[PDB]
Formats: sequence, C-alpha cells, structure tokens
Amino acid sequence: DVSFRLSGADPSSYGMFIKDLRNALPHTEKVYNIPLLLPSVSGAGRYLLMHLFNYDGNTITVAVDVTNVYIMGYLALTTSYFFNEPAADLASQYVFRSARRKITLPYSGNYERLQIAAGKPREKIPIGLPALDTAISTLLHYDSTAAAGALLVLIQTTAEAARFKYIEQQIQERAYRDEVPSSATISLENSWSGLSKQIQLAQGNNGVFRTPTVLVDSKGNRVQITNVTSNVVTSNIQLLLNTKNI
Ligand SMILES: *[C@@H]1O[C@H](CO)[C@@H](O[C@@H]2O[C@H](CO)[C@@H](O)[C@H](O)[C@H]2NC(C)=O)[C@H](O)[C@H]1NC(C)=O
Repeated sequence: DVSFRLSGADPSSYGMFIKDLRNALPHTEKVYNIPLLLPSVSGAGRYLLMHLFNYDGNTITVAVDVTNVYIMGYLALTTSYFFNEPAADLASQYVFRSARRKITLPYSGNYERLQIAAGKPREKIPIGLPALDTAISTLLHYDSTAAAGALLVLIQTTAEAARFKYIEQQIQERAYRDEVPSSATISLENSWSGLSKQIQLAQGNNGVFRTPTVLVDSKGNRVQITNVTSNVVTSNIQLLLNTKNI
C-alpha cells in the first residue's frame, strides 16, 4: 500500500508520495529506460491500495489497477464505491469486501463520463493539494454529482502525476493554491496510451514512432513527437501502458 497525508503536506512530501506510487507498480522490463507496466496480474495482486488522509485526518482507501494506473473504486468508512464498468466490478470481487455496503457509482471512470456527471470539463476544474483535500472530503459521504468532480481531481493529482513528471511538478506548484490544469497537462493525460504505444513500437523501428503523437507544449503550442529523443520520452513520461492493453 502507499499513503499520503494532506495535514502538513508540501511539495516534498507530495513528491515522496508520487515516488512511492510509481515504485508500487510492478514491471519486469524498461523500454527506453521507462518502466513497462505488466500485461496482466492475476487476482488481488492486480490492485494497489492508496490510503489518503484529508487535513483533518479522515481517510479513504483508493483501489488502483497496477497494469494501467486506473482507479477502480474506493472505500470510505464502511461503504465501498466502484465505477460502473466491468473492470471495476471485477475489482469489487477482490478489494474492500469487508464494507458493510457497496455502491456502484452511476458512471464509468473515464474522463468523458466523469465530466458529463460533474457538469464541467476538466479544463475548468482547479487542481492542486487543496483541491485534493476537498476531494477526499467529498468522497467521505456519498453524493454522485460532487463525487464525479472530486474523482477528476483525485485521478489527476495521483495517477496522472505518477505517469508524467511534468504533471507531478504542476501539482507541486499548486501545493497551497489550486489552479486549472495547463493545456499541456490535459494533452499529456489524453496522450498517455498513444505515447506508451509509440515508445514501445519505436523499439524495433530505431527509436522512431510508427505514428507521430501531437501534444500541447508549456507555451500552449501544438507539437509533433516523432521519436524517442523527445524531452517527453527522455524526461517526462514515467510509466508505459503495455501495448497488450491498448
Ligand atoms: C526526432 O525528434 C527531434 C525533436 O525532438 C527532431 O529534431 C527537431 O525537429 C526540427 C528539426 O528537424 C526542429 O523543429 C526542432 O528544433 C528539432 N530539435 C532538436 C533538439 O534537434 C528530429 O528531427 C527527430 N528525428 C527523427 C529521425 O524523426
């Protein structure tokens, strides 16, 4: 398991948590020096538990699929919650079985569905460490519309930062003041599968992507990424989605 406390949190302690989160995910191989997540993991070992504490010391435990970094559901006090999708229903066979009741959220965990449920795109939802504290707090008591926005904050501040050093740094910049994600952040989120696939197809193609990936840069300028020498591959991405899952 890995844990993070919002009480006394700062950039350094958040960076330790994102470190712990990356290092909890198993890999047997690196591709261009980036850990390659596993094609599959059988049984309960396919879920990592993240214990999150709000500033008041209240806590939820979040289940994360190690193969993909997808959040499946979470436990808050004696109630478990899971997205409405087959992968989450499977997870519910393995984690938080001791919950007195299990509520299936009324949406799946994907960004499109979550934004619809929340009523706003994530371009418009501030993120940062205060937003994470609020999200933990929201999830402690069931409210499906409030929870969809809390989960957009949670997914970005924990999974997405583990995937990209740039996103981790964005959240560190927002340790004491939230701010909507940069358009570079959103682009990276939306490109993780595509980047993960192209980095792996480069292995037998001399470092060159089979199909270029388009990203927004820190300047808000669209860029083409065409090979593994890009700063996106050498510096920024931290985990690859296995192409067996793409
Ligand atoms: C591999 O990617 C690099 C970019 O990371 C390409 O070089 C850049 O692209 C053009 C020049 O061709 C310029 O706009 C950039 O300033 C270049 N940057 C650097 C640091 O060289 C390169 O062309 C790509 N190589 C292949 C084989 O696709």
